[PDB]
Amino acid sequence: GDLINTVRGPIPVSEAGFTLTHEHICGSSAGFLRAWPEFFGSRKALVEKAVRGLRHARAAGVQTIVDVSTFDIGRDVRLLAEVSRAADVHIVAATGLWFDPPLSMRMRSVEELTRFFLREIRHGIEDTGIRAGIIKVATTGKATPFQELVLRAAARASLATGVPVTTHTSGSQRDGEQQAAIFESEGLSPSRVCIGHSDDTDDLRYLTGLAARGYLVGLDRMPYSAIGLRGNASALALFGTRSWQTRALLIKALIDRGYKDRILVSHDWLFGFSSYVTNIMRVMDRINPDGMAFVPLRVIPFLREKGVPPETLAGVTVANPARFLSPTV
Amino acid sequence: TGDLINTVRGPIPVSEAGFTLTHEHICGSSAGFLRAWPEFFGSRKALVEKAVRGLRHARAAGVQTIVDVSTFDIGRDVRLLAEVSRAADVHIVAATGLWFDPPLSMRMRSVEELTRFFLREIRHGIEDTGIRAGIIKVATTGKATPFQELVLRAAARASLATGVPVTTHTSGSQRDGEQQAAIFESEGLSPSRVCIGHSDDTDDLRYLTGLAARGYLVGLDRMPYSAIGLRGNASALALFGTRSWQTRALLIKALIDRGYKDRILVSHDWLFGFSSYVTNIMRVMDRINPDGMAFVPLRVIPFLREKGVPPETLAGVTVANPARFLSPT
Ligand SMILES: [Zn+2]
Ligand SMILES: [Zn+2]
Ligand SMILES: [Zn+2]
Ligand SMILES: [Zn+2]
Repeated sequence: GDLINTVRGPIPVSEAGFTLTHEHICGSSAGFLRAWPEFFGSRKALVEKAVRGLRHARAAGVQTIVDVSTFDIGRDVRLLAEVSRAADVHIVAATGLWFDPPLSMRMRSVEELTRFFLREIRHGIEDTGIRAGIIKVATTGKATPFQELVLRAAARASLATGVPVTTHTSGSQRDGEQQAAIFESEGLSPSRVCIGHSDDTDDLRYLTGLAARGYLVGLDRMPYSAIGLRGNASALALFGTRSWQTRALLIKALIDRGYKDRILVSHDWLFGFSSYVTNIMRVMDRINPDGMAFVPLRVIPFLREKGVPPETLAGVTVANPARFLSPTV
Repeated sequence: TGDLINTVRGPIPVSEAGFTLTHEHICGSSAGFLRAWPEFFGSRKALVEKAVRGLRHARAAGVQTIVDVSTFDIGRDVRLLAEVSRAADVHIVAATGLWFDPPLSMRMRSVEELTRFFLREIRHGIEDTGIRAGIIKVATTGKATPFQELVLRAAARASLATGVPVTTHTSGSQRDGEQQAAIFESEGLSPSRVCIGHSDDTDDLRYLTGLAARGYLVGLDRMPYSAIGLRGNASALALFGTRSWQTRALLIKALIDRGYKDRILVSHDWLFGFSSYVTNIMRVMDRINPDGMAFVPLRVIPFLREKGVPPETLAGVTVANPARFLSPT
């Protein structure tokens, strides 16, 4: 069977199992973790929290997370490897570019961005030999000309290697149509693309449209429920309405319409967050102490109460991630 | 009574500094970019080999020390600096602070948080290396942004606590030194601890003598950037400006012939690797200035001595002025 690159080497597809497709170990910035580890307290304390948070998720049944932290999110793959061993949970690193690219990237052409994505997928990240197994992009509304270059190079890298592509959208936007049109003009099939953060909006026909076209619907922000008055305006902006049941009911909504094979459910959670207000992580731990165990401990039983069969959720959590992470040339 | 400054190899006394270039770069990149994609420079080894050959060419021309004012967001690899320092046998001073390409993990911080980060790389060390920075680089492009004010204030407070000096980036034509000097003084920073850089990008001798009279060091640090009618490319004419190196060097004669030889610092603002601009800009630069950072001791100094400046006045500017500038209070 096919193999999938992890931060501990390649693993057979059958061993991925229960997989979260959009997660972060640390949401920071390029080189920030090395230069200022005291921002989190200490690098030792961040490894402790991440390892402890993953063993809690592993106890609930999670076996693999897809860390979609890219170069400009501060992806330190050695940190991803250290917590993958002490917790015994497969982690799949990513390549691509978020929406905080340093100008050493913003000045690059699409051909140059293609060679850098290919390097991290085929050669390895930095100097570790660890390769990524997924590509991450991002757009802010009407995508910038450079963001359009990024979307082009990611699809060209995906066509050469078969590695999938997952996107960042302000799900409360219609970046999906804009991202899909650029992907379709590059000849990439929608079965290798995930329009992430689709659970922010309540537009059902926008989700059904993506799935009917073959795209993977990433409902990957489940624990971000309505904040109420339990946080500042910064929290309410990034965490706010609606409730997590409203997000989880979008899984039930697509399943009832025959698109059970087009769903990927995750948390978009992290254990370190530097690209936002300070101590936002303590707010997120008040709202969700389960962390990456939220979906197995809370989302799965909530759907099961509403009459969703467990074989259907066993395909959304295991079958589709295995199908989507397998390099398809 | 016992003064010494931190280099990338460790503390050395001020007496052993000598001929010092006060604003140079080994590599102009972005944070974490060198180790993530070193093939952009052909190879990391080739970047070292070219850098070591360049500094030996400068020490053969009399250069004994340079200051690498590359910050975290300029791609400063303190280990790369330590390697080329021992290999070329040239003292190099590292730098903390922030340039005008900070990531989200930096733009989202407050004045105290940035003050602690600056104090970290000055007292504790940079990254996990134990190498301490001996200067602070701040940057405003025209009028200062609200974030750049917080940086300029965090540099003044960190300077007062450690006695370490501060150098700036200015769009010399817009006279950023006026607003920069006002905030440095509102934080209680003695003007003799600050150097307004890129002051030779303007002919405003009323603006230059004003800063020298107030007690600031004047950074005439872009000497080799002589604009040639090279036809292009448009990116080349935008980086080299419009004026000749004789015009830049004559600004040294004007400030000496004004009474402020104690207030001048001369440098190249040169580098051996450029990723934060267009591709192959480094080849165009080495084509124009083949002497690299030996341009000033080989061309500028003989030009000024031909214009009548005594060698004793020149020795104080290139040796005594930087030594006085780096010795902490
Ligand atoms: Zn996202
Ligand atoms: Zn995310
Ligand atoms: Zn500059
Ligand atoms: Zn510079």
